[PDB]
Amino acid sequence: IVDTCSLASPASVCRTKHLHLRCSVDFTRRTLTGTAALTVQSQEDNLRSLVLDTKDLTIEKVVINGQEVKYALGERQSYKGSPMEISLPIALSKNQEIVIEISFETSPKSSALQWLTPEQTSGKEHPYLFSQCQAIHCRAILPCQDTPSVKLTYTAEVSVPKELVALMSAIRDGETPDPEDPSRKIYKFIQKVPIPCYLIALVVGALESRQIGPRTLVWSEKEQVEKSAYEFSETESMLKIAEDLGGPYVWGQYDLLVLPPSFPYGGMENPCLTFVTPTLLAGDKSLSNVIAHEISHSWTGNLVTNKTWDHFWLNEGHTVYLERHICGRLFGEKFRHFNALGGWGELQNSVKTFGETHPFTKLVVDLTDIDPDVAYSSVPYEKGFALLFYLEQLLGGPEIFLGFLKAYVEKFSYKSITTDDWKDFLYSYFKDKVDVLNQVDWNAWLYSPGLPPIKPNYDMTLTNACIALSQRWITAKEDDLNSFNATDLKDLSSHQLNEFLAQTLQRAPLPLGHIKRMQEVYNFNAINNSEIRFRWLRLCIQSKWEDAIPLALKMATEQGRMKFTRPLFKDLAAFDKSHDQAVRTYQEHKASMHPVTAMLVGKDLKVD
Ligand SMILES: CN(CCCOc1ccc(Cc2ccccc2)cc1)CCC(=O)O
Ligand SMILES: [Cl-]
Ligand SMILES: [Cl-]
Ligand SMILES: [Yb+3]
Ligand SMILES: [Yb+3]
Ligand SMILES: [Yb+3]
Ligand SMILES: [Yb+3]
Ligand SMILES: [Yb+3]
Ligand SMILES: [Yb+3]
Ligand SMILES: [Yb+3]
Ligand SMILES: [Zn+2]
Repeated sequence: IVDTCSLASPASVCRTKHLHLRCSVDFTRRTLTGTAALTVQSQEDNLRSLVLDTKDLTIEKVVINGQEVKYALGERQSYKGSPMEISLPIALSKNQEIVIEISFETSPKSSALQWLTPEQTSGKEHPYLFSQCQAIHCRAILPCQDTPSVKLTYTAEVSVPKELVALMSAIRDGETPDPEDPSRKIYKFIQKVPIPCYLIALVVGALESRQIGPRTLVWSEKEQVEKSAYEFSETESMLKIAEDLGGPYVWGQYDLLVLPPSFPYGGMENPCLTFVTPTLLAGDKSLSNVIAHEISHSWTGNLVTNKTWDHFWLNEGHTVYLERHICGRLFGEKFRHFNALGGWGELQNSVKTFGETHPFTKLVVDLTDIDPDVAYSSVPYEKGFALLFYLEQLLGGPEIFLGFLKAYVEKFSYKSITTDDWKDFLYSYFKDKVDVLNQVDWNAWLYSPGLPPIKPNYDMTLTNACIALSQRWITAKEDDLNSFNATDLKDLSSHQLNEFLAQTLQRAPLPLGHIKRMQEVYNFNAINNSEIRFRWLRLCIQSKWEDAIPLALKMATEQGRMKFTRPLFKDLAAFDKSHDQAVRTYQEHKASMHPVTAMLVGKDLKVD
């Protein structure tokens, strides 16, 4: 069982039990400097060396037992970084624990971090920093066994300019002026539940909070606090349903942080402090399924964890499954099926983009020599969800399958597991239905590329109007355009508008006159909901509407969520009228983008 994304000693050799991080955030140099004190437990007799992951770190010294020890940094291995071998001064027996204190500093180019200037923030006065460690970027902040097969507690003390606030994936443990530098404050944190290191997170900036529930504050810059408090007001109700489905919430608080617009993802389930994109701020709570998803990771992902990234679908398929149950409890079972069916549509799109034989469309992936960020897609989410929804249907329905989910989280809490571990437990739980389980084509579901071998059954009540309208547009000829009118949308929710657009985008391009008519009668240009806007602008660009070029360039650059930015840049590059400007725009913005987004957009555009 091999973590092919890590160069560190594996969990079978030694295990980090605790990190004590003491660091200072230097905005003048764009570096984090400090010490990482790792409490390491040997798993072997006579252990005399170990290896940690690092990426673009400068190591000053390694101290054990109060003295400097020998270490060596190996050659860089591309996106994995450089292995750090530490020679232990005294051979360790099995189960012996020592503390290794590594003095280090990050590089400004750290792929875990984005350093924003004051002009890149809402308030325009102060800079801002945020991290994003998942999958294998923690090594670009501190030396570590950067593998989700190891779980550790942590404590931290972070020095920052005194006008700023630090927060971490941990419980706040006080603040004081920095005695070393009165222009600074030290913020302290403690995470007493063991976590994989991809869940370590840090933000520093001009942050304000507002309480929105009995265990929830929302944090943002001042300009976003009121909108965010309204947008995410369902959080407590979602936590209550999640706790009913998953068992106890063990993390103390569930806070939310609304990042600046360059955050590359919709959300990140950092324990105690979920991070979200401000593209969720639609004004009507309609994108709150992302919060339901990050809440659900407090069980599936953060308590039961994938042992290696090849098994990422265990984290995501189960979290999407729980997410859609939270949705269904709030808004009904027909809505759960609507979202499920939509997810199948997204899986169709992903499979068609990679190609039906591509290895990144397998459920269990093999990441040997693959940069995880190049493989990331909706496949583990939606092929994983589809497998669980198919099992739900085969095994007697949602109440029965929810019994398995709660038992699964209980069984594997605080552990890191593989697909075979999950499957073994599925068979144990459902021992009286083994014949039905043995009917599943496990090799195809888990290991074959392309769409799954069987499509679940979906209620189509809320989808039918979306399909009907889409088909009217696709099949319309010029003489039918006059028949469309704003009234066509009167009984469609924002969810259904989005699904109309997704169905139509699957057949794009449409004739340019059709798209012009759509704007004339439906005024989709006026919709600010990021999901609808994204799909509408893709439809416009793929249908060769030059007027949409500046709108798509603006959306691709004024926020940085990769879900939106990557396909908008790719569509702009494929449209001959926008190609040159798309490339100039990327090269203009390159240096001030998130490092991972910058990398991926470059690859997508074929621009170095
Ligand atoms: C922000 N976060 C994603 C960060 C990127 O994480 C990964 C995690 C795993 C991979 C490797 C992988 C990619 C595709 C299929 C299996 C495995 C690549 C990137 C998602 C948060 C969430 O799901 O709630
Ligand atoms: Cl490196
Ligand atoms: Cl036309
Ligand atoms: Yb020294
Ligand atoms: Yb305390
Ligand atoms: Yb200090
Ligand atoms: Yb077994
Ligand atoms: Yb078994
Ligand atoms: Yb006609
Ligand atoms: Yb520009
Ligand atoms: Zn997730």
